[PDB]
Amino acid sequence: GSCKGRCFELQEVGPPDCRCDNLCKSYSSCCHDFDELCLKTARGWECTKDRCGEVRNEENACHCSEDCLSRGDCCTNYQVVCKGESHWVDDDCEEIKVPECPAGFVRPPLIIFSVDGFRASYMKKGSKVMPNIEKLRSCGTHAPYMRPVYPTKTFPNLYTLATGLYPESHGIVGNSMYDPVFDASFHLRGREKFNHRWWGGQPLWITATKQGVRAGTFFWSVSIPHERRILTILQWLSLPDNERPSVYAFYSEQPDFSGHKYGPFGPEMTNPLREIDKTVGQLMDGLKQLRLHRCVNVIFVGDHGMEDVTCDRTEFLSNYLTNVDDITLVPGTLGRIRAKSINNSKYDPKTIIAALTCKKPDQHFKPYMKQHLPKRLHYANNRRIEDIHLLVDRRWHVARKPLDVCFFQGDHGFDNKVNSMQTVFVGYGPTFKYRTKVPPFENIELYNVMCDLLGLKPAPNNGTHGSLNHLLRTNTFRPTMPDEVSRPNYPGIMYLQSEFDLGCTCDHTKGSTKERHLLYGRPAVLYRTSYDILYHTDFESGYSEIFLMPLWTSYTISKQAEVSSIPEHLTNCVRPDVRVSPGFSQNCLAYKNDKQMSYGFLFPPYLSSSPEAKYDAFLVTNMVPMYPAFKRVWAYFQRVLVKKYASERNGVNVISGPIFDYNYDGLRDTEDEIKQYVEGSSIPVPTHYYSIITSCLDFTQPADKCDGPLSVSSFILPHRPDNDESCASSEDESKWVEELMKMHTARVRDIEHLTGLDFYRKTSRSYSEILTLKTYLHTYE
Ligand SMILES: *[C@@H]1O[C@H](CO)[C@@H](O[C@@H]2O[C@H](CO)[C@@H](O[C@@H]3O[C@H](CO[C@H]4O[C@H](CO[C@H]5O[C@H](CO)[C@@H](O)[C@H](O)[C@@H]5O[C@H]5O[C@H](CO)[C@@H](O)[C@H](O)[C@@H]5O)[C@@H](O)[C@H](O[C@H]5O[C@H](CO)[C@@H](O)[C@H](O)[C@@H]5O[C@H]5O[C@H](CO)[C@@H](O)[C@H](O)[C@@H]5O)[C@@H]4O)[C@@H](O)[C@H](O[C@H]4O[C@H](CO)[C@@H](O)[C@H](O)[C@@H]4O)[C@@H]3O)[C@H](O)[C@H]2NC(C)=O)[C@H](O)[C@H]1NC(C)=O
Ligand SMILES: C[C@H](CCC(=O)NCCS(=O)(=O)O)[C@H]1CC[C@H]2[C@@H]3[C@@H](O)C[C@@H]4C[C@H](O)CC[C@]4(C)[C@H]3CC[C@]12C
Ligand SMILES: [Ca+2]
Ligand code: NA
Ligand code: NA
Ligand SMILES: [Zn+2]
Ligand SMILES: [Zn+2]
Repeated sequence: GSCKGRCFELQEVGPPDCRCDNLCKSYSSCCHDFDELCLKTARGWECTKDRCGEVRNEENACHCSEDCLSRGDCCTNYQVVCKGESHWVDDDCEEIKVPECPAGFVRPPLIIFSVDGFRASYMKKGSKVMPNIEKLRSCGTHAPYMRPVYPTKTFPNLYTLATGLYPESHGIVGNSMYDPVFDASFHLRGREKFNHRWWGGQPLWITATKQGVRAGTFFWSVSIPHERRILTILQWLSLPDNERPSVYAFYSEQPDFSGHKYGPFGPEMTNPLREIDKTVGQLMDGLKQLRLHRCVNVIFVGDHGMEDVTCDRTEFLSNYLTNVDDITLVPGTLGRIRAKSINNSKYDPKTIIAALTCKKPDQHFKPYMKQHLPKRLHYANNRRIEDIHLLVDRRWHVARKPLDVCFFQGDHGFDNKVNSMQTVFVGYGPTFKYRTKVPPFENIELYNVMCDLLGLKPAPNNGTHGSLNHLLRTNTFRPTMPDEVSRPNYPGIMYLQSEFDLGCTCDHTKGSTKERHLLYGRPAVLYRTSYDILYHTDFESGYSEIFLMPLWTSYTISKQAEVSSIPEHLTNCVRPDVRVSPGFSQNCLAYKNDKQMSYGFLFPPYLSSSPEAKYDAFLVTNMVPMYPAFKRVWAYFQRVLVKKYASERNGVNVISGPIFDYNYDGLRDTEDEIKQYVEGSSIPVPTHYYSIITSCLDFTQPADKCDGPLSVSSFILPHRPDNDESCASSEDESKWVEELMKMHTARVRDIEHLTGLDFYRKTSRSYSEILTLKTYLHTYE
């Protein structure tokens, strides 16, 4: 048939009839007259003086006739040129206290305006280059920058924005991927991306449709120019109440292309930024023309930043591996390695990793088995993520061999904490705040916000719902603190010293402990288990009788506190805990028989308040299994760094503990999932150790008497039997441990997922502020 009267229709027609929608050029299914009827270009996209009040001519791309406003198809500048109206950008900021929408609108619409490769620092260029974007920014709600997901590439980030999920969960783990179950590859170029099997989770357009909220088609065939896309959105916004969508999207491919060619700081970046701003200007003028400029919520959001990268900064795997033709490399600003052929039984990942580990002094990438990547990246739990991963230094590439390789000066893809990868967020409209700055946040949080903006219930996702309530004038969501599942026991003196046969040798009480050492209340255990609260002068812990060690150990170290040494006669001291059964305690004979495994302590003897109290630090209930290699890291943290942090931050409260994540899903392991124990024992081996280090944001107040907001940094250290990750680890600990720790920085939330614990349950702060605190990441950038 014809597309007459159905150009860019909001219902995709089945395989009997031809199509007239946004994507009919991509699946080459358009009616023969789609180009003629739906892609008119005559006289361009702007009204001029001589066209004002013209008789309508159906050949024109947009109209300047008296009927155009009623028909909803004026050029965006019609009112400005023909009716003496002002451009939206020339109007003062005026607070939008309530949505001002035409009658019949049931909710404020949401428009998502996405930009590809828009570096946070581009907003520096100001009104001189981007006057419309700068008005949105300063008038609405904005962050200094927004953290994308890893890898910092287009598709993983665009689908993360839409779903609230990590790539490991939504399935778009790269612009390129191989799936070994499908035995097929996915690429930006090609038809494979159109198959539904790749795309998991529930994107916003689906959440909307399932709950009765109609969505505009988010995507366009590339041959449809930007001006037509804006006019079509404006057209859809003029439909009747029963047909009009409530959510829309526009995606710009700029300024990515120019960034790749000229680099992020080229003079050539100005015009692409002007072009995007012009497009924003057309949307805002068009909205104003329709009287929807104080009705619609607009999000201006980037997918990632852009870095200086040239082909002369390329590492080649052929300089490291002898049999480089036996492997397949996903290359560039990250590396992923698998066997070239599945028939090759000789392929060995251990050999590959070893060959790629600390071989050149300036070496500009580092290899990892995926389960050993920093947990903050959340990049492992998907069969499309190859076992071998290369984290590449900012400014560099990795390639397989030299003949694989100047056509570019910019790239992206690196670690999402790198500054050049940070991107933009602006929220403008009745539901966002007025002239408000908010702290940097992660793009995984936006799905929840977009659902709140539309009155939708979010599908289960990786955001923390409530953590961005402070972006909004009005909230449909009020978060609730979860219910504790397991109540603690508080055991007294229940057992004799001589009743222990553990092979170990050595040469209000509640109220005082709790108020000094648990500043923010007891963590809640959100799963079914059996644990005991143990009180001591210097620290408090929740001891698990199932894992035979603390789930958490909590203590406070003032700026005045003194570092002592473990005296030589107590080096091998481990003491039984009379409150805890011998059958629910560790034993020292397990450690003697296990030739690879030693032990450490969660509360450090080095920071004990007296020689008397120090004895509690050696209790069997404060003991945890530690590889000798890891003890170098842990000893340096406890002996040197905790004190240094207390000094710099005016006291710190520390909560430390074990993490078990053998299946690398970022979630607390059950007993069944633990694959390693201290030899011949029931004592499970942690994959990581965490600490959460809290103090007062106002550091002139000490940590234990803080009136206002809190300040937190945390980490999740991998519990490794070597220090191969750290190329400088033969040197003194002062030259490498802290760099290791900063690489493994983490959010409190990451620790909560991995432990099934809920922190900060008793503070003077609102729960919404606390959720914000829990999503914070200290990046060291
Ligand atoms: C980040 O946030 C994520 C989302 O909350 C967390 O990921 C979730 O993790 C849980 C716990 O492991 C996991 O639960 C398992 O689910 C198994 C069933 O798997 C299939 O179905 C689910 C459910 O689909 C529906 O709901 C999801 C939200 O979860 C929604 O996005 C879907 O569109 C769909 O919606 C429809 O239903 C809901 C109601 O149920 C309606 O509300 C809605 O309107 C819709 O009608 C899917 O999510 C699964 O998807 C995975 O697999 C497909 C196919 O391969 C992939 O394409 C997809 O990307 C996704 O892959 C990821 O997860 C799997 C694990 O499922 C990984 O292996 C993979 O590598 C990816 O990471 C499937 O289609 C279920 O069998 C299993 O049950 C068993 O274990 C539990 C105990 O845990 C026991 O209770 C049971 O008795 C069983 O023995 C378990 O329940 C979710 O599947 C998973 N969801 C997603 C989207 O990943 C993630 O943990 C979190 N991360 C962190 C660090 O916090
Ligand atoms: C981003 C992607 C296309 C962008 C692009 O670079 N195109 C290349 C040039 S051209 O061919 O488009 O002209 C969009 C277009 C259609 C979308 C797909 C839809 O059709 C059908 C599916 C809808 C589901 O809710 C999600 C997955 C699903 C498969 C969509 C995934 C995202 C899809 C594939
Ligand atoms: Ca796990
Ligand atoms: Na040992
Ligand atoms: Na090393
Ligand atoms: Zn991009
Ligand atoms: Zn790009």
